[PDB]
Order: sequence, then C-alpha cells, then structure tokens
Amino acid sequence: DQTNPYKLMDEAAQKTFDRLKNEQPQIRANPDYLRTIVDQELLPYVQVKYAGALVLGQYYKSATPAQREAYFAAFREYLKQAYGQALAMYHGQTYQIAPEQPLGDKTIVPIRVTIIDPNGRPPVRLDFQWRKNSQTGNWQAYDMIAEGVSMITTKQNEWGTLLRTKGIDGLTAQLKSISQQKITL
Ligand SMILES: [Br-]
Ligand SMILES: [Br-]
Ligand SMILES: [Br-]
Ligand SMILES: [Br-]
Ligand SMILES: [Br-]
Ligand SMILES: [Br-]
Repeated sequence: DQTNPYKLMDEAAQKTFDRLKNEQPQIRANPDYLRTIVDQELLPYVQVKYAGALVLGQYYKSATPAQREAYFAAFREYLKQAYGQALAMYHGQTYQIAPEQPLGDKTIVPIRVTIIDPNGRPPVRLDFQWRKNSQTGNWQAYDMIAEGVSMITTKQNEWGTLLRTKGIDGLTAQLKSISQQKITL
C-alpha cells in the first residue's frame, strides 16, 4: 500500500533484513555483494532522483542534460555503496519498527528502525526519511540516518565546496570515486 509509509517501511525492512540475514556466507565472501542486496531489496522504495536533487541544490537548474544524467547515475551508485556500508553491521539481529502514527496532511515522515543487540548492548537506530508525492498520495524513502549519519547531508559542506569550485562534474567524479570504495566488515 503505497499511500502509507509505515506499511512500506515494514515491507522494505522485511525484504532487506531477511536477505541480509540469510545470505551472510555470500556477504562474508564478498562484502561488495551488499550493493546488490541494497539495489534489489531497498532501492525500489527509494526516490533516488529526489535524494540526488537535494544534494545538488542550486546547481541542478544550470546543469546540462548530459551532466544531469551522469550525476544521477553516479549518485545511484553512491547510494548502493553507502546503504551497503551502513547495513553491513546487520547480520540477522531482531529489529523493531516505530508504530504507525497519524499522517494527517504531512508530506515528510521519519520512521525509526531499531536494531536490537542479542546480548543486551545498546541498540542501533536507523531513521528512515519518507516523503509524499502530493499529487499521487504515494510515499518513498529518500534518506536513512544511521545513528545521526545521513546518506545525503553528512558531507554537505565538503560537497558544497566541491560544487562551488568544480561544479556538478566535480561532484559526480567524487560520487563515482566514493562508490568504488570496497565495502568492509
Ligand atoms: Br529544465
Ligand atoms: Br557512474
Ligand atoms: Br544477532
Ligand atoms: Br520483526
Ligand atoms: Br554493553
Ligand atoms: Br508516485
């Protein structure tokens, strides 16, 4: 049900976390496989262009069609790497998802997923950020903030300077560069 981000979050967590739980041998043999799991289970619920547009800010409008295309393709690769690296710590832990609350007229909704430690250590909080398309009523995720670390605003200052000194092509090259870093465990 696309008009309720709590239902979508539940389903997306179920698919993503079950696959990370059940394919640990493959992940241990090649941690970059995490990109594939992220790509296939989680990114269908993520509005990749919306997230990319937030990072790009004022530089979007003046960018050329080719520059835009290259930027968005690099950004999507970066998201696979980032979500992959952030979820590498998940290997089958129990998790709890914040319960459904009134949506009212809201168009942005954060939803906390808590990863429970099996030994009673403190939990790890993943705050997924959901946005509504007000024309269609449908929701998609655009960020996941992992104990305060955002996939898109954490590097805002460095990416701001890079855009200002080298434009969108500078940032695209940097996103590509980051996406080629080996995921580690
Ligand atoms: Br335009
Ligand atoms: Br690329
Ligand atoms: Br565990
Ligand atoms: Br559960
Ligand atoms: Br502890
Ligand atoms: Br839509």
